[PDB]
Amino acid sequence: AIDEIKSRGYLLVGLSADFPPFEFVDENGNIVGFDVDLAKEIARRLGVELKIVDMTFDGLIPSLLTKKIDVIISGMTITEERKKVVAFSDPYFDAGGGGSGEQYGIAVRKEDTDLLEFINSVLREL
Ligand SMILES: NC(=[NH2+])NCCC[C@H](N)C(=O)O
Repeated sequence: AIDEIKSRGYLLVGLSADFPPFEFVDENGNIVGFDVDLAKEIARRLGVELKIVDMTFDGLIPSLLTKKIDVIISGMTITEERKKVVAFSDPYFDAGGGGSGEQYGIAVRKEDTDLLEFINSVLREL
């Protein structure tokens, strides 16, 4: 990291802009959606600018591991398989209601505990 992000002055958020209404490319060519608005809010509250890094969906977790992005906010279902490799925020979208079915989370490298705690605070505030 959080201190490193604040020092850099920007948050790099990975997603795959092919999943409306969460992320998509609009009639103007800009990446927009629910997850973009959320990325912006987290950046705003960290005091930093946002850079969205668009990539193919399968590329996200490898990008997060190699530190090309700080977080994934890309309609990503919290799963036990993915918890082997990354940490998730608390869910921010409940596809099925009453916490059933797919719950979307923000993926963070397991080492970045500070950043995950902060993201969880933002989510509760929202
Ligand atoms: N931006 C995207 N293409 N997201 C696809 C998400 C599909 C499903 N929720 C998953 O986590 O695999």
